[PDB]
Amino acid sequence: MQILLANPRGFCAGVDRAISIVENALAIYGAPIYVRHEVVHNRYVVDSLRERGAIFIEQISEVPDGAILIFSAHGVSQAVRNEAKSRDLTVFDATCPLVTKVHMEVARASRRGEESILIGHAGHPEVEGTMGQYSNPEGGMYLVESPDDVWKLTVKNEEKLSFMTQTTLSVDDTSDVIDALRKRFPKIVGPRKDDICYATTNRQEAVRALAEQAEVVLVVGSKNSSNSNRLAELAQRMGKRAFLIDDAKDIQEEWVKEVKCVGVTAGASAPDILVQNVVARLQQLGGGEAIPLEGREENIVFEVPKELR
Ligand SMILES: C=C(C)CCOP(=O)(O)OP(=O)(O)O
Ligand code: SF4
Repeated sequence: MQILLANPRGFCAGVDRAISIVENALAIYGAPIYVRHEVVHNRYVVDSLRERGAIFIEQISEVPDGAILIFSAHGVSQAVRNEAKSRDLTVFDATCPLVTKVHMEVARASRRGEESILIGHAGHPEVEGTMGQYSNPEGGMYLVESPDDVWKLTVKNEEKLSFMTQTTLSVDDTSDVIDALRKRFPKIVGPRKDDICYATTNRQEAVRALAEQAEVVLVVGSKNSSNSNRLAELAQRMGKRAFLIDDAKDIQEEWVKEVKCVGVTAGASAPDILVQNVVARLQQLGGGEAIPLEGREENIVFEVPKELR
């Protein structure tokens, strides 16, 4: 059995920065350090941080007075940011710069009383934080997930309309939704394409190339990781068996029995050590040396705030 490794895969610049923010805060101020929601959607990463002294909570209420709080990489609504500022809490924002960029555009549209439409998945923290940057009752902030949602959306003034998107969506599906928005609201304005980040675009492109070579694709990443799910979904749509797994232990023999070529990739929040262990498991299951595919070079790095260096 041949083992192929997608490239790029794993940690993106935003994730690496968010994790370093928590680690450095812990090294500078010692434990405990409170973090609102998982800093990134990866069970292993979160566990490792708890070991170092981090405490993940869901609501600011859970955070004691005088404690250090860190916002997750997915970002937060203005309400949350205010709720933390109205408290005696020291805050460090690990929101990825690429998410913040979308945040700004929303707040901007909100100040100009112009309605905005976000393409994203309801309930995801990034969606909650981005929708949460709009607060002008004279305009509006609407969420759409598919062309169908677009087909039934009604706006106050489509003459002044703009759209934004979640950073981890399916490049293909988003394209379909944007096409619908333009046919519905011909005057709508937005980015040249979308707000899907380079890491998301690159990992989908890479898993596509992997899928055309492997019969089975294993995607390392947690169930709640939006970008990771998009990778498995893409593989599955190409007709290949694809599984989203947190670690080597989830691998079931039947998935790779008599399989000549298995591909492995990882979401933007999955550490390389998890991929290494998956490769080791595949090797005892008959796999040979893992062969890395040729791929897009990524060179962007996001530094932690100077205050935490
Ligand atoms: C911080 C963002 C947006 C993405 C990176 O990883 P994640 O796995 O942590 O979270 P999602 O893809 O679910 O957004
Ligand atoms: S996946 Fe994209 S937007 Fe989300 S943390 Fe990584 S680089 Fe930032």
